[PDB]
Amino acid sequence: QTQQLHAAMADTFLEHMCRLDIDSPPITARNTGIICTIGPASRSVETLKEMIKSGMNVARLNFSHGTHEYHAETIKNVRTATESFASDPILYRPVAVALDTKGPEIRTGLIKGELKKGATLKITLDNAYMEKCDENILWLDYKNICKVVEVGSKIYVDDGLISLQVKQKGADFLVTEVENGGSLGSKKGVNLPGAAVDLPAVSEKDIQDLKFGVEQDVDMVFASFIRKASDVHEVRKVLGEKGKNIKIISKIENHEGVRRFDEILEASDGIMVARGDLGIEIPAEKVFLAQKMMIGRCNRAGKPVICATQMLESMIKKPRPTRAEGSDVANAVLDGADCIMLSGETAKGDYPLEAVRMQHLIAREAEAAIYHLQLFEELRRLAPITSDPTEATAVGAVEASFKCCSGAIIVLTKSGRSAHQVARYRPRAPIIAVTRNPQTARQAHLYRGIFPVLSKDPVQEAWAEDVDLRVNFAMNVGKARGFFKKGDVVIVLTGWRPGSGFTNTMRVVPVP
Amino acid sequence: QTQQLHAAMADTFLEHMCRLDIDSPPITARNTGIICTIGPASRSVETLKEMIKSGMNVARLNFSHGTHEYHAETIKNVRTATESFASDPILYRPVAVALDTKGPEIRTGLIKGSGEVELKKGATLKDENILWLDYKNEVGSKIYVDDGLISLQVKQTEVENGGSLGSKKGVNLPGAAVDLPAVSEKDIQDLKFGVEQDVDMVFASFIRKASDVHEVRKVLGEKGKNIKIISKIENHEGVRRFDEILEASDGIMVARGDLGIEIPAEKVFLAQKMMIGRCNRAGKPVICATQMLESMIKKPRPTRAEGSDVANAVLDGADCIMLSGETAKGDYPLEAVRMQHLIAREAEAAIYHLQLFEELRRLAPITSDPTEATAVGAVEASFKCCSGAIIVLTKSGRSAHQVARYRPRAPIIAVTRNPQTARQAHLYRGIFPVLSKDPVQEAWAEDVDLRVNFAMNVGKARGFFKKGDVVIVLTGWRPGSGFTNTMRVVPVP
Amino acid sequence: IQTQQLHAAMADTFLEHMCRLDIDSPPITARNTGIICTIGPASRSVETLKEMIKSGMNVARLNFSHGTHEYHAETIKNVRTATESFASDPILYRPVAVALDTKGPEIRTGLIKGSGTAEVELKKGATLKITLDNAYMEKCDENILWLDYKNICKVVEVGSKIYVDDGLISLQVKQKGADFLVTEVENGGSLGSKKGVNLPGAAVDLPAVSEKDIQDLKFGVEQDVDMVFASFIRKASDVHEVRKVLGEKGKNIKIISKIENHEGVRRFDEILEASDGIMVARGDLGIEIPAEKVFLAQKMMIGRCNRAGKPVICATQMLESMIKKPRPTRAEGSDVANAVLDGADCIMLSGETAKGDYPLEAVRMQHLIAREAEAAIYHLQLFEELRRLAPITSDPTEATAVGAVEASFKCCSGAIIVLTKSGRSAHQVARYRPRAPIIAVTRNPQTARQAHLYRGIFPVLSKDPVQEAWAEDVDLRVNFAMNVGKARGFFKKGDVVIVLTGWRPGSGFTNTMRVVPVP
Amino acid sequence: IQTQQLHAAMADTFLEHMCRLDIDSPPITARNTGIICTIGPASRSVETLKEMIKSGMNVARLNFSHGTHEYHAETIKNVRTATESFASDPILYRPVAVALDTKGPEIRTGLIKGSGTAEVELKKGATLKITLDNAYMEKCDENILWLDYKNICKVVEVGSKIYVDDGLISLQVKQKGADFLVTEVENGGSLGSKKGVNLPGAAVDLPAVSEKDIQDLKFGVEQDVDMVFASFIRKASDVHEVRKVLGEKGKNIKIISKIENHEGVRRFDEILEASDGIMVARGDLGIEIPAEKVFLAQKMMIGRCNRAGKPVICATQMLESMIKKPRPTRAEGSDVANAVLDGADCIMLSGETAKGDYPLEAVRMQHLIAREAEAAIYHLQLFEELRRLAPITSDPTEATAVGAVEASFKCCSGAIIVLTKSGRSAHQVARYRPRAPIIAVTRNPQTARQAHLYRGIFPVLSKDPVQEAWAEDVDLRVNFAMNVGKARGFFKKGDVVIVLTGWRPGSGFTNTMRVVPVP
Ligand SMILES: [Mg+2]
Ligand SMILES: [Mg+2]
Ligand SMILES: [Mg+2]
Ligand SMILES: [Mg+2]
Ligand SMILES: [Mg+2]
Repeated sequence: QTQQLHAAMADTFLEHMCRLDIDSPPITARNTGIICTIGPASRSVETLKEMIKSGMNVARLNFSHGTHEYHAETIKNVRTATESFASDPILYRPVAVALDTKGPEIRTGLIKGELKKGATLKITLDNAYMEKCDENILWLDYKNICKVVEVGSKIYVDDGLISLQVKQKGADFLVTEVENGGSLGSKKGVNLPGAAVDLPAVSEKDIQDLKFGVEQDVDMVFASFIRKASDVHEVRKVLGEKGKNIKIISKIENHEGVRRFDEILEASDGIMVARGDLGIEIPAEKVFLAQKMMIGRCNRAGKPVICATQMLESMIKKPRPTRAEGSDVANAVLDGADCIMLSGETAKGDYPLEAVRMQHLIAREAEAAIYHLQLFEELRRLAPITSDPTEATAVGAVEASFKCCSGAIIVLTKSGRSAHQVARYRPRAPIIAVTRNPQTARQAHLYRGIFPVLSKDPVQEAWAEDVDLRVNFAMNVGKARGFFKKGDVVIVLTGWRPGSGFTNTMRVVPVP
Repeated sequence: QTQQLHAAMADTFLEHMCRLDIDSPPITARNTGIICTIGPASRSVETLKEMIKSGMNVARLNFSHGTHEYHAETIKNVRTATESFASDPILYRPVAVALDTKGPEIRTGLIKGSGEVELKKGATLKDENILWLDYKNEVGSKIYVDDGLISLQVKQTEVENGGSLGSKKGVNLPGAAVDLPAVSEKDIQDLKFGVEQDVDMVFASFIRKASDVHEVRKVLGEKGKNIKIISKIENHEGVRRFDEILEASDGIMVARGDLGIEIPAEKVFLAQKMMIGRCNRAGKPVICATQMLESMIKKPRPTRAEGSDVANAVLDGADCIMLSGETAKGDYPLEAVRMQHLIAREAEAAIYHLQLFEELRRLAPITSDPTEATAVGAVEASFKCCSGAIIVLTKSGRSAHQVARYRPRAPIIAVTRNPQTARQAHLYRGIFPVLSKDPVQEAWAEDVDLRVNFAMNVGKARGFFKKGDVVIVLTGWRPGSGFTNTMRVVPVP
Repeated sequence: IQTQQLHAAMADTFLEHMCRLDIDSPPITARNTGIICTIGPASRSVETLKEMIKSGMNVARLNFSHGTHEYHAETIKNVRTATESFASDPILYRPVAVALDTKGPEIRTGLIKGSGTAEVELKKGATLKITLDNAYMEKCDENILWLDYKNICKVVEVGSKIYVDDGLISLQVKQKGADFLVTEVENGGSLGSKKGVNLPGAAVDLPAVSEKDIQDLKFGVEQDVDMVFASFIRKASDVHEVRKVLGEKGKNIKIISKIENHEGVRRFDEILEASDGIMVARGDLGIEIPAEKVFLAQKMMIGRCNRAGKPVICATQMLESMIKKPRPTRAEGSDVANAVLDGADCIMLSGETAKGDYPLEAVRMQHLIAREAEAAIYHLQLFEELRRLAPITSDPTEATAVGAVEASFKCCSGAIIVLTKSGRSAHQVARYRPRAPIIAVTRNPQTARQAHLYRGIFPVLSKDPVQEAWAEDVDLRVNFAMNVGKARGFFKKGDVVIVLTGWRPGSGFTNTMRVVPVP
Repeated sequence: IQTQQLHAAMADTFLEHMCRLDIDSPPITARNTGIICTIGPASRSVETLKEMIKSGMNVARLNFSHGTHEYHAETIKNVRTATESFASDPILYRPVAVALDTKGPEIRTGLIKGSGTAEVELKKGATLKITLDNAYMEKCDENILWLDYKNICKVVEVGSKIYVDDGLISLQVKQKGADFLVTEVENGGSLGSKKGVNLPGAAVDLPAVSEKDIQDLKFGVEQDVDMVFASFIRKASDVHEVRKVLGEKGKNIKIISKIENHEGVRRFDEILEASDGIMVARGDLGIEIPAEKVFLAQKMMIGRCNRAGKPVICATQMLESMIKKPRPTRAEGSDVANAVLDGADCIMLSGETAKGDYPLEAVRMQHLIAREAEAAIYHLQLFEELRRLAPITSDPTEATAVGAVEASFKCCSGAIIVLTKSGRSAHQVARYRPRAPIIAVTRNPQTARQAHLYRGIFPVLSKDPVQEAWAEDVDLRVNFAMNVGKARGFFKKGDVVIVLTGWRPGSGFTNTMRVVPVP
């Protein structure tokens, strides 16, 4: 009559559905990470504090817009708000900082320093009109556009609002017919579905933004418009040695990214289902197919996946989501998404706090509604037989956690790897990852179920006593957070020697 | 490389997900019914005609608003639009008419006799201080006003969420076992009006117990005994007593609008999947309703969440999906219908039929009913040969419904001479009803043949299959069987 | 419930299915696994053959690695005399198939003191001589053993092991002459006439089809046998050679390849693809390969035959102790039941009926065990796996067949009635392994006899004249099946059965499935 | 992938798992199924028992039907002399359990011509007089048979069937006297001394514990036996009486209930709850109930024992023909393999080792078959179903045990090493049926011997002194287990093993799993 445990015992998925119970309350622990895009509505320290309290785990900075000065101040405010809670190591929550690249974006020029259906529109590459745009002349930044489009090509403007069809293709210009009508502003996004755009994966702009991210000690990079594995390698190369620990999340936003997903996933640390641009590049009715394919393959490969964009779109103006938006968040969790994201809802909307609180509430309910019986069985069957002791330890810990309905899986980890390997098998119980590495604690939010706790206690002289100290630290946090209490059973993962790579010990212990 | 047939062969659901292919186009036939609420934006004959072309199968009239004259004119326009195609039974599409009752609604009064006060959080409400309600019959309980806009807690009330309060607004009592009658005097008038207007189904609002369903059915009387009663589950009590409600009903609507105010909004998806699962298990139609494409009221394209919501409702197992404001008052009713059509077809191909068909059979009883065995045998044959359609001759629809309960991939072309049977068939996933108007032939074998060839001609014209394809045909074995018990696997002539 | 292990049938796991098996849950009347009996001195008379048919014999096996053509002709006449003794009642008449077991590249001994039934008792440590002198081919005794492998001394050496009669007696070559061998008995035992000799690891060079086999195979065609059990099939080319000898008139004779050695197991897939069926010939197999590996080969071959939809026979030593005892051992009871649970279409008796003291009891015991084991099958998993492992088809009869089996499970039908001329339609139903018996109505006598090769097919031979109105001819044959099922106790009026028929006269057009209450 | 049927292990269906079984895929060295051998004249000497231990014997089963306690004490001493002959090498020492079979409500005949090993040949149709006159208790012959059930003339009539020696000989009462019966032997056979007598359908009211059993059981406690095989257990109260006779001094002796008649099968659930394990005693069972139903009772009982996590023994006539022949029949090879596939913890040999001509060959054959069948288990389905049928628990050892088995599958572990005092921790691992052997390290000699009751448990008895530092004591026992599988060929460097220990010295708190590469 708890955590949908009655539905958990069903021998079929259909009966599992039939047993879902609105009167079965979920656990306190929320496993799905919440990523919030920071903007004018959420930039202040005071609002950022409320965002952390409401459930924000990752702050997303969109380098689509804004100077390095602007984003540096945003990062300072995020850390000021985050460290405001540092006086309580028990209740302190690490907050990651993510850098979303601009990438190969196509943007229009400045209007004069209403498009109508059927009219003719010239697309100019001459910079003398880079700010002199009007209903008859439109300047764009893609200099080699005439080489990659034809008279049959479609051109979309302003997040798919305006549709254009090339009617005559020149060498330095394009003539199009308006398939919309509508109102065009300045520096709007342009989409070229099906076209083989030859813009660099890492532009000159992308190079300094990524180097700025390395300088500012960001935790992850959301790389826009990844089209092939070599694109990912370029991003990782730009990050270099100093950036080698930054997680690379490839954003799949167009047809080519979907077709080359397998090679992209193998080269990346994770994936974002960037449904905003994806829904303009492919038919909107096919987006759920691409979303479920990518989440499935990420679960199968054991790499984090983010579901993004328009999840609670109506809350930009309203304090409540629609029923479809509630369903979308829950189904993304049921699909298997490690993280869910808010864009305009937190960047510019009128109710950023309510949007964060809503994603937290829905995620907790959906996590309990997961059919773990089938999921764990299928994840194990699709994962290979290994000789890695940590991998065998991880699956034994998850199986043990199901057998005793443990309150938590406690994992000591330096790099996060040991905890990621547990999360890959999707236990119902939260994974309390104890680390002294602040970046590991922040990066842990990318992975479903990992509740990172940052130990700041000095290293104890006896290593066995230092390990014990950190295990007891996890117990105290879990009890204070209400994840479990004394007498409950938890599973504890440690290694046989100091350092990374040696997690091989599972203990089933009552909580002291 | 079509209809996600690669994903269909996966040995696990996880691998089935991994194999979903945006470049795998679906079949032409769309199996999920589309229910459109008719209103000012969709009331004209010409608009209703275009909605039929765009995919509308059921016209829903919401009797929470409007006079009998207004709805009678709406019904007349629907029948005028529907009957435009009656001169060609091959291309004629039956369109059902549904009556959504007002039900036990609680409504406030008029603001100081007029037709707004601004309530402030923490204030007392018991004008801005005086609130009258029409519900004539504890502390800490929650009372919500105007589609959940204002929240109040009984203190001995205190405003929990403030807002601008109008006149005669709906009131919701979450968790309360309200004792209002299931059928009000207004509901009796509307239901008898529905009987006179020959409606096909009733969407009964705020059904709270099995006895509520029986009370509705009694009002429909003798002529209405064949009208399908769909119980709308909209509050906590309906969810808790769902099982007795389902067995007493002909179908279920997940009325997520009111449900999301009566129970925490983050719990609605649990109730939806529970109800669709139990309806799938019982073989009774289930409707997913409300705010599925809400943004399309003002925009020609839906949000990413709205596309997911429609697709996941089909994957859940919903027989029908519904549009309310999107078609009743929105600016893009045709685009909303067309979008539900497109998404449903893509989602229908993405169903994991291997597990679904296996689990539906394991959860269905061993029976001695020859038609139940015939239906499951026909669905198995349809999967084995990838048939273009399952053709079913039926008078009441029962034989076709029994096929639909086992959820074949192929469309079910149900041939009937009963117009009400054809219209009501839209409640069941996959049933494409066609109304034969040819006279009954003296030789019974030729009457069956006449109707089978009618189905062949319909499928060819609709693009469901062509000559040479393989279909399954369910008929009877003799004149006056009374039961469908004959399955034939035949090439299309 | 409380019948045909229907409680165990509803279990969500195979383990719980095991836990629910109930010795007090009686099976149905219908027995689905065919019983093949080897005919010999103990079972040759018309009167005994009549009782063998009554006790459950479906196929009579004649082993042509022993006996003359005249001798076997009289046996065939006796089998058909006994079979046609029941012809005066077409409702209760049971077709009985005749099987021809080839000699193949077998090494066979001679006659003990001029008789095929005599035996001598070999004792441990004694000396035995193997001679190739054809003067001793019928003068075998405790001191002299003649065999037919002329090049035997070229492939054996001193200390080598030679086994006789399915590995029963082991002999060690002690001296190697040019045309003879003298041996020592390592384990004692009692040796009969024309027994098999096994040389494991020896490169035996005998042809797959000998000159004797050509004569025997043509004799089977002349005598209108229903199937050929081809001994020691080692490769697909062996099967093709046999099929060529069978010619055009034998094109309808089912070719069952016997897998008896290492090569047959390793090349099983190409052998199965070329054959009509398979016999797990465990007698020779259990000495040619390690005895502890035979169950692996058996379950592999039964599994692959089930997967391909071709009949598979489990054979030899199933009830071996009943050659001398009226009740079997516990291992023998388990062996028969597990062969059925493995998925074997037919089970076989060799010495138990050919020469044993209790041939009727052995047939009855296989009948009793088979019926109990068939109810104990976990049909829920089996039908599910057969369908997932079977391809999507364009054959209307294949889709009709799988739909009929699903319907049979859904309504727990008393039978699936199938009208068929060649048997194919009934075979396609049997491949999906319904619990209900498949009553195959045919006017083709060979189709009726050959149907015993397929699990669950109860053949009935209609002798009524072909009716002019084809709809009335179909009804005539369907009602004939109703009459048989009622008389046999498979169902009664009010029960539900499934009926498979065609849309037109001829073979190949089964496409109509009806779920009908029994009239 | 070409070893231990790992290709078949990966199949998505049981049908495909069967299809992939490969006679050319060799199993691992470790054999998981325990082998129980009944000791008798053929296996009583110290020298023979030493060869039996090397061939694979894990448990010596003693039936005290003849001889004084002094005679049986010498048998026990001889077993332990043979067992301790290998003690000079703790690496290769194998613990050997001793089992005691109660007489129970058994009816037993007398001595053939004064000897326990003499036999007479009964012939079909002859007359055999059954007498209760004690002057013939040791004077049995082909014409006079004495048995110990004094009330036999009260419970049979003229025409009744009387079976002797597990149904081998059948007799029909032709005349009844006050204290004698004149019977006719229906089938002939060889009649030995002190054979069991079965009276199917007779209302025998004999006690669960006879007076002979009271003396023998306390003698067994004095002789430090490890387990008791209680005959003809019919209800839970029967088990309680056995445990009461064992008393406090015997409280650690495991009681294995033998199910041998209808009531034991029908009341199985209450018997299992009161017992430490179950023996499927198919000898008496196959004559008390219809022989065609025995496989149902066997698979039901093994399934329910697997579900409960209690040992189950499959017994009797598994290799019956090997009493006289050096090679088993094909049915006997199948029976042993299918008992392992069913899920039996132990398989047993009775006459094959007690009196047969080839006791060593019988032991080696059970070892060979068991190893092959263990690789052929469909672990994917078995582990899934064992977990689904086991409840969610709060016991840390249960969660640790299932996590260790899952880890053993994930890395294809060479072994699961378990430190245990009472055996419970190792028993809890065995309940989830890992493919890898369970090396249970104990200092308790009785725990080591009793561990043979559980599938997969390879017991090793540490005799090294207890170390002051507990971490060194755990290390000593863990690496001792390494050295054994190391030397036995169970694994080599690069393989992965799973190690189960506790957090401190004590009993009941096994909660630590370590995944370590083999040094
Ligand atoms: Mg960006
Ligand atoms: Mg984008
Ligand atoms: Mg409502
Ligand atoms: Mg042979
Ligand atoms: Mg016994």
